[PDB]
Amino acid sequence: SMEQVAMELRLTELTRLLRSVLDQLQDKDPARIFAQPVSLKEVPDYLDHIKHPMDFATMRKRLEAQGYKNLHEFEEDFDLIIDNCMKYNARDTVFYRAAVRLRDQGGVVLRQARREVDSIG
Repeated sequence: SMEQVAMELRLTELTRLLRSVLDQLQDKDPARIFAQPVSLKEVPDYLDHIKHPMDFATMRKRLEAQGYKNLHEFEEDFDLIIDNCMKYNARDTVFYRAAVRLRDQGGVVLRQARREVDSIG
């Protein structure tokens, strides 16, 4: 149908906007602490601690499959990255501190993305 096509074009454009958002967020992680999944070879007990692991590579896979239907879903995954890290790692660690900086700096990027998604429909 023409409606299904139009909806597919909206999803495509959301995907384009979320791809730029993801690039901007990932630049706020220059140390690449959140780039890839925590290694279960190197942290074998991780899943006993963290029930829903997340990282930027895993978000990028979901994004490129047009697996984000709205900004709320994408934000949920970004928040898991931060929140997982702040639970697993202690306050006095490079890891925890990197999450706080990513959260603080990402907030700005996400505040305008919300307006761009409401604005462009």
